[PDB]
Amino acid sequence: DIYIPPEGLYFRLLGFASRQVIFARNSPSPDVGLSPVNDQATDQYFSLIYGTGEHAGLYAIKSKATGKVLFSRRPAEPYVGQIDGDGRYPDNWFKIEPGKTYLSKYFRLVQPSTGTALVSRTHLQPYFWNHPQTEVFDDQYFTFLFEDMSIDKIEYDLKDGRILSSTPNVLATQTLENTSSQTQEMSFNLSQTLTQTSTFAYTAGFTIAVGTAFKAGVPIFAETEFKVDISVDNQWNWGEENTFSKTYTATFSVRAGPGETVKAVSTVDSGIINVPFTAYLSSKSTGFEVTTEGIWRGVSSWDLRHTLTSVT
Amino acid sequence: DIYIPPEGLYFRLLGFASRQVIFARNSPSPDVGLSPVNDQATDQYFSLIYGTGEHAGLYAIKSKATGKVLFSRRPAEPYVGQIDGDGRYPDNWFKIEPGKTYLSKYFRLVQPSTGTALVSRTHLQPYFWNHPQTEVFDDQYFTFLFEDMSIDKIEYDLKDGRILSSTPNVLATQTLENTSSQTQEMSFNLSQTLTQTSTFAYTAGFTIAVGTAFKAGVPIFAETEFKVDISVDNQWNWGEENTFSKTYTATFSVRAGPGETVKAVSTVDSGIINVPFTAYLSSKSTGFEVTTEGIWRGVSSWDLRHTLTSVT
Amino acid sequence: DIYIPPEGLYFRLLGFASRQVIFARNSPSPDVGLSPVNDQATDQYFSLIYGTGEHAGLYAIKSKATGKVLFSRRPAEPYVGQIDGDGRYPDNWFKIEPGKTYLSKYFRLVQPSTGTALVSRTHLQPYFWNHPQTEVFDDQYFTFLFEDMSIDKIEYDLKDGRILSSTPNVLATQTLENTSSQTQEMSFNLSQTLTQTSTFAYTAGFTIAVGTAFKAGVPIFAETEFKVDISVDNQWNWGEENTFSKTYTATFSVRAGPGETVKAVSTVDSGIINVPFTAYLSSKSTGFEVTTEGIWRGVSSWDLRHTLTSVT
Amino acid sequence: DIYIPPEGLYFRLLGFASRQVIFARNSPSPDVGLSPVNDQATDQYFSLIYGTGEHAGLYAIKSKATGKVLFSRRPAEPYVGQIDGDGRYPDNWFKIEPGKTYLSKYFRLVQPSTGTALVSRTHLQPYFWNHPQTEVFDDQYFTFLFEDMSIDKIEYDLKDGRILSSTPNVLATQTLENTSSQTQEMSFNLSQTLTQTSTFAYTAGFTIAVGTAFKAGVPIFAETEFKVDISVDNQWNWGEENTFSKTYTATFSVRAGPGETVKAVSTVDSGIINVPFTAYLSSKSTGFEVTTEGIWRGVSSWDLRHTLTSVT
Amino acid sequence: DIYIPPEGLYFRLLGFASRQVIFARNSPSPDVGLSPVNDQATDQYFSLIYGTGEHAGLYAIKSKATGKVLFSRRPAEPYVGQIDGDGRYPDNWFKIEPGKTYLSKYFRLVQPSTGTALVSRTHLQPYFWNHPQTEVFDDQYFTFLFEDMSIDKIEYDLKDGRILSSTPNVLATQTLENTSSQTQEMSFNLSQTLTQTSTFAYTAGFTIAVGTAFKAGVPIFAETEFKVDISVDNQWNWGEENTFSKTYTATFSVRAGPGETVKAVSTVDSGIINVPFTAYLSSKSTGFEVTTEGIWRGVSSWDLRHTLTSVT
Amino acid sequence: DIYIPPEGLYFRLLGFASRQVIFARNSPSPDVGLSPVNDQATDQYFSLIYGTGEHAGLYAIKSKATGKVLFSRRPAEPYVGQIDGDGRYPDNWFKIEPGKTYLSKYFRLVQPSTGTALVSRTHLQPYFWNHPQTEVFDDQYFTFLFEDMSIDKIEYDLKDGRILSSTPNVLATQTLENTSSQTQEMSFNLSQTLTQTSTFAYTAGFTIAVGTAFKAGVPIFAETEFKVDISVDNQWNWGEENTFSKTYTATFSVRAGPGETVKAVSTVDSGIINVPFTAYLSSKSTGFEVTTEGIWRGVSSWDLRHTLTSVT
Ligand SMILES: OC[C@H]1O[C@@H](O[C@H]2[C@H](O)[C@@H](O)[C@@H](O)O[C@@H]2CO)[C@H](O)[C@@H](O)[C@H]1O
Ligand SMILES: OC[C@H]1O[C@@H](O[C@H]2[C@H](O)[C@@H](O)[C@@H](O)O[C@@H]2CO)[C@H](O)[C@@H](O)[C@H]1O
Ligand SMILES: OC[C@H]1O[C@@H](O[C@H]2[C@H](O)[C@@H](O)[C@@H](O)O[C@@H]2CO)[C@H](O)[C@@H](O)[C@H]1O
Ligand SMILES: OC[C@H]1O[C@@H](O[C@H]2[C@H](O)[C@@H](O)[C@@H](O)O[C@@H]2CO)[C@H](O)[C@@H](O)[C@H]1O
Ligand SMILES: OC[C@H]1O[C@@H](O[C@H]2[C@H](O)[C@@H](O)[C@@H](O)O[C@@H]2CO)[C@H](O)[C@@H](O)[C@H]1O
Ligand SMILES: OC[C@H]1O[C@@H](O[C@H]2[C@H](O)[C@@H](O)[C@@H](O)O[C@@H]2CO)[C@H](O)[C@@H](O)[C@H]1O
Repeated sequence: DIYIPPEGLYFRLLGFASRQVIFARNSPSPDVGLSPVNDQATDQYFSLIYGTGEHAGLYAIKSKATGKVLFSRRPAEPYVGQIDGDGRYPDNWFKIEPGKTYLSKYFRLVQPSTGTALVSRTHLQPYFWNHPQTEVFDDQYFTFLFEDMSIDKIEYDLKDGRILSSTPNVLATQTLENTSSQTQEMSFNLSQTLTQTSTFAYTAGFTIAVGTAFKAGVPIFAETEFKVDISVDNQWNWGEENTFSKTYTATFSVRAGPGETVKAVSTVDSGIINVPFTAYLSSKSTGFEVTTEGIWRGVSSWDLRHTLTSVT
Repeated sequence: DIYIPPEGLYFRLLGFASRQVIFARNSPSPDVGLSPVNDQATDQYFSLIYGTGEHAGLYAIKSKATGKVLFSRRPAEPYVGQIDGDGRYPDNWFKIEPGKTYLSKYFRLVQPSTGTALVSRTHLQPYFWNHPQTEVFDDQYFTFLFEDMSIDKIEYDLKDGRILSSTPNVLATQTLENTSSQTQEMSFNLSQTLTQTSTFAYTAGFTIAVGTAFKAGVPIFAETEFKVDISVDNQWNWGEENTFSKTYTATFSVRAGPGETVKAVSTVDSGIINVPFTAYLSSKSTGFEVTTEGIWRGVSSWDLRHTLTSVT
Repeated sequence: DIYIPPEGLYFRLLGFASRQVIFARNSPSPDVGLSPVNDQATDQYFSLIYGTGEHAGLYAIKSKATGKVLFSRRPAEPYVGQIDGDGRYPDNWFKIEPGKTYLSKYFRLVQPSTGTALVSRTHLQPYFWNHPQTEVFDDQYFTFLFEDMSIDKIEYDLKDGRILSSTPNVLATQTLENTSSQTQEMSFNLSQTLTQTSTFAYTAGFTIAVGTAFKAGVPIFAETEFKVDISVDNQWNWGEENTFSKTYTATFSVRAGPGETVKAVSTVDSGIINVPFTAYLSSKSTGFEVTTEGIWRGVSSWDLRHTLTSVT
Repeated sequence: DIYIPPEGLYFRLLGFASRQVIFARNSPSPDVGLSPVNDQATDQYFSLIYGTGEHAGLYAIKSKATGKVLFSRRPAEPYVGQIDGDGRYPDNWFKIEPGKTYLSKYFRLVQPSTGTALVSRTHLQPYFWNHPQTEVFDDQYFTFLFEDMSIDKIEYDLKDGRILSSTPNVLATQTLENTSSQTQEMSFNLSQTLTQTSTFAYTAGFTIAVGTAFKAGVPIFAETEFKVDISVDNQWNWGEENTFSKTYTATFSVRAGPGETVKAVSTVDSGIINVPFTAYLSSKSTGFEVTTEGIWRGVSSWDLRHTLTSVT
Repeated sequence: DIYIPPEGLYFRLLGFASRQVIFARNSPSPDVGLSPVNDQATDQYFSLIYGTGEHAGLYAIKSKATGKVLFSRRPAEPYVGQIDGDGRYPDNWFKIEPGKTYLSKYFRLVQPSTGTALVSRTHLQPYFWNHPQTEVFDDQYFTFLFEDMSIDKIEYDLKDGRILSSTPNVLATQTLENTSSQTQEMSFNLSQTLTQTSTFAYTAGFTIAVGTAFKAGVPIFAETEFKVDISVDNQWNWGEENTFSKTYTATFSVRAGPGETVKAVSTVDSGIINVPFTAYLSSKSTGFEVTTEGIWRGVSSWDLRHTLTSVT
Repeated sequence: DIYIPPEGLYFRLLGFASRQVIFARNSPSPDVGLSPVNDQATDQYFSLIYGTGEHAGLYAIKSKATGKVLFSRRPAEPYVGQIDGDGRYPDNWFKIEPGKTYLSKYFRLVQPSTGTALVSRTHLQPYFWNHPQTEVFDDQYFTFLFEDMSIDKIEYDLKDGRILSSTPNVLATQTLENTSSQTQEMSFNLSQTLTQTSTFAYTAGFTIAVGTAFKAGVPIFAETEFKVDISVDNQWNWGEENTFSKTYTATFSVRAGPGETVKAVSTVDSGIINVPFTAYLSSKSTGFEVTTEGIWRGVSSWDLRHTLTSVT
């Protein structure tokens, strides 16, 4: 079940085959066609108008540059183009038809009343065109390349945290020092660094572009509960594994007995952990809000422990 | 070691560079060339004929539409095309030469006796052509895009199941109720939902297209054994991680002692688990059978436990 | 360090050798001597008067029947007997000298100013007499046989309880019943009996006679704490091991899932346990109070547990 | 932070949009342009010259075939091409500007003093050209396709090994044999095979091409330490999960008691494990050295155990 | 609740005070009195006749030597003696009145209709006599010294066995031998001896004399069950702690791998254990049967274990 | 198997029945008889002369006061007495015949060639006499009351130590203190006292009198080994349970992290423990040496542990 944008949200239509994007302008001379992506060209941005009535479940595609709406039709030339009136004509309404396999993030834009499918290709002219819908070719598939969106907030569902694995890792055994009897002080220092892991995986909602850079706190098991470690300021990449460092730091002293040599074993539970979350985004142009649901996953550490003994 | 189809199995030849597929028809006028993929165009489907004798280890490429066989040759024009006789001529026999790195699912189709390599490109004409085999370019590489195949059956090798991790997850501690002494009944309810995981990973045999939708039971650890949970009816995607829900349900009652307050702790072992399997497929056009070996992998839960105590 | 009674507390003086008790009456004719024990003969009861001044650390022995006080002297006949005035004369003051080995609950009654030791024997006349203190014979040793004392109260020091051993004992595994699927009710019953143990061991204070019958609550480990089980009404014997029965009783039901056979494992921690205590006693004749400190020890059971599972 | 090659290291410049590579030759007639990749064409190889002085942080791009250096300029025709003098002119210096999202392994090659960006496209002529830098299109992005590099050595950092999970897997319980009493010999055999896993993941340094085939020892937990298993001779693929087999082999005998039936339980700890490492590479043409840092990850087994008991 | 013998069972009546035994003969001249114990003198043996009717709950004391029955009476001289007719006269019936404290294994023999108590003393004549029952002296107390009884059988209640403690004791770690690689044989020997413990404690039934020598099997925990170790042939002493030796013996071999040094750890669970039992006895003179219930207690060992590993 | 003294070791012969001791002097007038025990009267001390030749396995009883040797004979008056010549006559040789049950620490002194048994009684004259050996009475039994012996040394067999039980006892949980963040010092104090236990039980060798006071170190489990705690200076009593106190003392500090509240859990393993030993004694009069083997037993504590954590 593919994510279709609501009405206030802008996007590009990237063709599978052409690897190029639809434009709609007023001038210059060819008013619609294909172009290499330019993020700053308003030309290439479109939003949808949700059909109602008999058009419920269909969509018109409104140019942001121009305000006009796309059309696909067979007899009258040209077969595709732009036009006023927010879907006045039956030519402006489109069924979104998701593909399968390697086309499962792609979809057709079929206009049913004319039995016509939008076409995006570089091998043949015109590059942006249509085709009889019954004959399905790969160059009829499109994907959404959404407008740049800022990740305002990550809110974890900590109650539903989960430990998927757990093994003790001894950070520093050694740290054992002596002068048999009375004395008074033996001070101990702990500085050990573990490479932890972090992945923000899509689950539902808005499709954040893979690779998107952002910052956030990352989950942590305390002793009986999950919490957010706000200290960790690494740049994450949406949907990819990142690594970060966690340094464990402690100082503690001992000696006060008859005649003993102190040992200090500093130990941690490490293992895989995961936590659901919801991200909150907004359009950088507009302020328009969406959310994304996700599961966060990471190799982590918890329950720092220092154990003190004696020998003779 | 790449998977080469046996004789009854159909496929497209997608070019690395052209991102387009070979066709062979009788009419219209140019009888072989390149086209965007159309699953329903018989045109684009081919099977192999396994060379024997001096041609052992080589292959002819028979058009499904036409019945003719591909050829590559140097002096006589045109250099490539179609012809009768199931590899009558030495021009019809091809060595399949797998690439490396980003071309490791791709291969060349070299015809040795002419020292010639098949070419698939969009930058230069003719698009489908050949080239002297000693000069290796990226546009000589092809991959198999097999015909649509139905996944008839998944059969797990349960004896070889494996737990890769295990930690206790307490589903519901709380569930503790009281009225000090005699009474009679304290009933308890359990409804807790864990997000489980599922991945069907290729290992050997037929190369199922990544993303392929299907349904099956998914493995489970019982107490001393692996078994299949037939309840779970989610749509899987071959070679990708999917998530599903497992709800744990129980009702149990207690009180019958001197003077105690009952507690009920409902607990599960969760962790990663994996199980080999063999899938059985068949051509949707023909009925032709293959198998695929795979390892299934998943975050799961097992050994549901309820523990009852007392307090004063 | 032997227990010497305070001034309000009555006792008999049993001789090691004679196995007979001192009497002091007014009539009949021989006013002091030895007799077989008769609990009701006031004759045989004595209390001490604690020397002060130069007599500090010494004791006079006052007859309860008569009110007079014992004397031991050498030149004047008779060497032992009775007399008025609560230790008026130096002849009435005695050093209590504990024995060793088999005489460590026994002691001499030496009157230092005359250098004379009290004698209790059946082999030679007079049976109750004295002897030069420097020549030590076994028939100069005496022990206290205290008046009958009622055990009014046992107060345990529960904070200082201790588990000396712990092993799980499965009371009833079996208790597993089935009718594969839906149904609704599977009820389970638990009745299992463990032979527990109980010993009230002297530690300090008043020397309760070994074998003394009484009743009390007996300690128990709850989950995080020691408590007194008031239910257990067995007759104990001071300083001896007793056995008692503890029956564990529970009823609980289950079934509510897809298709499972329920198992129920009822289990306990058993092991040795011990708890300090103070007993409070009083004279049955008089009301005079003392205490005894002790450690209580017992094989016991704790943490009753019922664990419910499933099979197919 | 993208990996930029030092001066002795050769590469191709693959365009995002064109999916074609820059060439620079002396003859034939068009001396620079785009071509499909040919690994053996010196034509397509370039190294960088690190700007210094006012050009510090910028780079010239020297042709390996020709020795000349690339230029981008606006007024004078042609806008791009080749020229003598290792960056004599300001036209030869380039800022490398990494992309984001799907372009994060790609970068622009902007020549600042002319305000001009290099262009690689197939939709419009000339295919290799430039464009005003302020108007950013997708066809200005390039990635490095480095020269073939041999993996000479893998050196693990064994002290920093880590167990991320651990569960016991019983390989063979059964293996229990009998003839009640005296006899003498009961011999036992163990042959059990576990499918292990191996992944060499990039972390820092030189960007080894994903899929690169090589051989190496793979880490192992001994009892108190990580070590390299040199036995395992599988072909690995850089940055991808591979599987391999580990067979556990043992023979041991028993019987010598009063009257017992022997049992033998052969058991292993399995679980996920990971270990940092540094790889050492060198150019196949030149011998030029680089390194790559990585974390190795794998499902593994450790601590083989045989436990012998008795029955009657 | 003291053990009173049934009618076919013989005994001596030992006085607390006299430490001497009642006799009844025909000749010589004084026909009843006291004597030092002689096991072979029929003289000193008596059985009881259980009163019925109005004499229910009372007992006559029949001489084994003579067949006559004891009497106690006040007015007529002599006050005690012997007479024909198995309790014809009211003078022959006795209430058995258990003492307390140090007299709790002792009892009075009071003849109620005359209000008279039997007397056993050495300090005054006649030594065997009676006294007005209302005046209670210590020399009226008697205990049973039963006839010699053979212990024919011990039958344990194994289902009700119990582990009161359990800790692992490593018998022999060391036992580790090497010659790095191929070889073939490494044989291992185990001979380790633990001092075990054994106590047969009275619980109910016939009062076996403390110290009684006998032989029997002694309990043992197997793996899931208690069993009798028939091997152990030590002489036990009823009601006392005995020690015995248990030697653990095993031989096992190993080597068959790539390149490893074998270690062998031989280990046992030791701890306290106890088991109810019933003993079966019979008179050595007569064959007359009784039983005794008891709890057996012992420090023991169980679950012998050998664990084999590897090093490099 | 009773302990019979070697030739240099002195003793008294205490009669079971008489509870009196044999004397042999030169004057006054009756030269042998019975007397109440006087430790300082040389009169009452005897050693044995081990028969050889035909007298092997028999013993003469030499008076320490007099140097003469005991005799028992029938026809000639008096039947018992004293005489010169260290067993010149057959009248001076005695078989030691251990009793059973309550007489198992007692024995007869039978002189076989006259068929005569030594007699010790208070009920009949002469008190010290003999009797025809075939008629066995209780007043023919004797026990050894050895001369006062000093306990010079206890040497434990530490390698053969054993833990019979083990449970963790938390001494002080609480000890948790806070001031959220930076600060620097949180110091912790531990003072907790456990009542331990100690019993020196006879096993073999010289029969140390029960109750004998002495001092020694007492065993202790360290971490991997038994050792002697020389600190513990309580007075022990041979063959009886004693109690002593063990105080555990420690001081340790902590804080040095981001923002945590420290907790400190001080814990010990407690449980029963036992260790074989050999004691070395010597005569206080003479210096004559013996040994005693024994098992020492005690409730003890070991492995002191302090565990430090964190909270927010
Ligand atoms: O899916 C689009 C296909 O277009 C086909 O081209 C058409 C052309 O657009 C139209 O004008 C027509 O009259 O002739 C052609 C054939 O119907 C291509 O053949 C095909 O490759 C697809 O791109
Ligand atoms: O790998 C195929 C290469 O083809 C080359 O083009 C050839 C052309 O096909 C042929 O007719 C010849 O005579 O001239 C060209 C050069 O040999 C391309 O140059 C190359 O880019 C590859 O596509
Ligand atoms: O410890 C008492 C001892 O008494 C001794 O008897 C005395 C007797 O009492 C006294 O009158 C004296 O003059 O003669 C005896 C000897 O001194 C016993 O000899 C001794 O057995 C103890 O009982
Ligand atoms: O990023 C490169 C873009 O080039 C544009 O084409 C230019 C052309 O190269 C130049 O000669 C100019 O004078 O006219 C065109 C428009 O400025 C394309 O329009 C664009 O698609 C990009 O490829
Ligand atoms: O419990 C027996 C007591 O007997 C008392 O002696 C009696 C004696 O037997 C009787 O003949 C009587 O007439 O005179 C004595 C006093 O009543 C003892 O006095 C007492 O010691 C007990 O043994
Ligand atoms: O075991 C000793 C027994 O002695 C018996 O007394 C003897 C006495 O010693 C002796 O002189 C003899 O002639 O007459 C008595 C009977 O044989 C006692 O009868 C007995 O009680 C035991 O003490």
